[PDB]
Amino acid sequence: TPRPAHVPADRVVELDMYNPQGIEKGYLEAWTSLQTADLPSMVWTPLNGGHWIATRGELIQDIYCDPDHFSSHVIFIPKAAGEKYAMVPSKMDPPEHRPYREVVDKGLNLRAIREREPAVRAHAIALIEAFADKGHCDFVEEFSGEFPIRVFMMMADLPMEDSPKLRAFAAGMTRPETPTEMADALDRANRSFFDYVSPIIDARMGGDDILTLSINSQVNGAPMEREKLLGMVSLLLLAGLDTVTNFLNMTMDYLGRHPDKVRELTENPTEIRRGVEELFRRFPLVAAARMVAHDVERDGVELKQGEMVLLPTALHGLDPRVNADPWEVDFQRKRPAHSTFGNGPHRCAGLHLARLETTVMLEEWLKRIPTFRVVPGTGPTYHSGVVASVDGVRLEW
Ligand code: HEM
Repeated sequence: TPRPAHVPADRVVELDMYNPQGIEKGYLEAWTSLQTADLPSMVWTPLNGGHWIATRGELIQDIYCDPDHFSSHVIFIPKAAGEKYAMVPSKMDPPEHRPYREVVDKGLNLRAIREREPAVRAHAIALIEAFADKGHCDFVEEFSGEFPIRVFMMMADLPMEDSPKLRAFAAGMTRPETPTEMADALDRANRSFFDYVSPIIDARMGGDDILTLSINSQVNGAPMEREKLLGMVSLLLLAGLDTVTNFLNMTMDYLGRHPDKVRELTENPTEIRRGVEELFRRFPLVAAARMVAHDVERDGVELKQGEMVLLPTALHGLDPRVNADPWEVDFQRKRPAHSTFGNGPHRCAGLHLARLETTVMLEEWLKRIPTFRVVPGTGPTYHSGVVASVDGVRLEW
């Protein structure tokens, strides 16, 4: 197989990150296939312009916490997919990353998410009781595709029905359509909503929100640049609307096929909050990438500057080398080491909102629907990429 000289032959697998083999059997089961086999902790693929793939769990944590040799200047695959139009501070490296994260953390820290807790759970309550009487529901189109969106719009703009039609912008950045066309499709997918957020940063540059608190924030005694200010507000809409609607689908479907696990939470309701990150360990969906900065040797192979390394976070929480029996959900597990929210300086700034949205879901779904099941003979349709999409969850009770 055509490949550079510094990569061996036993470390080569044909794997498209946007369409892996066995994706129809499960996004989690498809990516864990590289662990059940006998492959080193680091593997390489010729698809999408060629890039490395970290497979072992403890190696993914080591790459995230090493920004000196793994730069964030390129986070998407293929290599030249997210150029010119860059998101902030996802595509930044320290010490440049430090001041711009303080802007996103100004409104997304724990205290700011906690002051909205009674309002967030109000959405879950008003959304569940609209179908709790009918005994069934299309969970993807009556909650998971509504509850997280309505929460973030209440914090930001309230465009009603016109942003959910535009929420496909995030679908264009994590599942575009040859590396040349992937970049050109992501190019227009990035600028079409880069122009949509432009009339929002200027009309809100005075005062009085969650995006306004970020635009009016200063950096070293001066506001942010239009390219670096539009990229920050655009990143908040991306992860805030796409990386959470997909998590609720694959979790409630798992709980619908495990009548004992849901009974464990109904008996002890305090185990929900105390075991929230156990769901994040079992169900990770993000697969971020990094560009190697300097020539480094990790896992017995040398990585040359300019290459891309993929970090599928699904191979950290589901790694049997770190978590004993990674398939079973142990709410009482002591040390559930995961990388669902990433690691290092690029930690999920909205992990507390994710932890709060999932707790107010389970606490209000089980208080009204204790027993529930998935519709028999049905299942989701899994689509991979930078952020796993997945669709098709139907519940009965
Ligand atoms: C709900 C489940 C979510 C998951 C599983 C998730 C996952 C991730 C992951 C894996 C990263 C690391 C990216 C990288 O290393 O390049 C990340 C970064 C980030 N996420 Fe999320 N995300 C979620 C929701 C959110 C929400 C609701 C927000 C709200 C704005 C958000 C804001 C961010 C930001 C700002 C970063 C970049 C942090 C930095 O550059 O230092 N995320 N997320």
